[PDB]
Amino acid sequence: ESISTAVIDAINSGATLKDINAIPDDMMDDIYSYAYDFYNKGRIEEAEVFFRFLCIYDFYNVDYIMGLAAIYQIKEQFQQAADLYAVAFALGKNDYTPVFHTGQCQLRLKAPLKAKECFELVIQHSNDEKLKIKAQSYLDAIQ
Amino acid sequence: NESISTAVIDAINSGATLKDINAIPDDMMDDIYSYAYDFYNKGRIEEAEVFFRFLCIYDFYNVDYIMGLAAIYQIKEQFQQAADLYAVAFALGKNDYTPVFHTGQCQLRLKAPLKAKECFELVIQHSNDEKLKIKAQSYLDAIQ
Repeated sequence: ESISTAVIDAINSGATLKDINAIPDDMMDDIYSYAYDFYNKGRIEEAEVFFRFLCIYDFYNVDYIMGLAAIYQIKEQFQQAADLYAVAFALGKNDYTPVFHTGQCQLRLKAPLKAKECFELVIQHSNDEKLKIKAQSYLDAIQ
Repeated sequence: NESISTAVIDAINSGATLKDINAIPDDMMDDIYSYAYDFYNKGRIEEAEVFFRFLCIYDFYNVDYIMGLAAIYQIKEQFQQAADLYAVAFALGKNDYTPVFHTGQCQLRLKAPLKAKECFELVIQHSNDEKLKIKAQSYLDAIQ
């Protein structure tokens, strides 16, 4: 019943609401398209309600969590953004983008220490060029 | 163990929300809805649209809101959006397939005959609303 109940269950139950309600994949893909669409267009308030809905209906989806964490970061909700970034990362660990962003966040949360901890790790592990350049400047600019 | 889901939900739950701070009184919420709705029935679309979007932002998990907006998009022929929102309704819905039927209508006008096909099918397969399936079938046999 009332969407919170559905959530507590799905948690305990270990599967996503997306599965539980058996929603098509072509549906969650059209919803993510729209969500993103807002996001790019800058509309953070609209983009957030879709990314929140997607994160609820599929708490395992990296693409979704990243979407929402971007949003939290934009609105300077740094801790939340970090929390979501961590998950995104555990859910991947092949991927280093959320590691960078965590760094950024640690910074704005006046924790310079942890901040560089993440940045060094990007450079070291990400094959992503554009991403090592960034990670490096933050490391140089911090000193 | 996979308290991944717990973290995601706990992080999402840290922020306040319009509905969550309890600043708007219940009767006002009702009145805004009835006006939004009422505006819809009298063909005052532009306004109807603005209020339903508000309603969807105030509570995106309330199906009557998502449908209202969805239905507005459909009437305005913004079929892909109508589709996007009926998808949400469908997901919030408890076994209701009305959104799915409407998705089908939309896909049809969006030149995806093949998607249309599976919605209608999907209806017939799982819905009870008889009146509904009777249209889902009419649509099915018309595309062929």
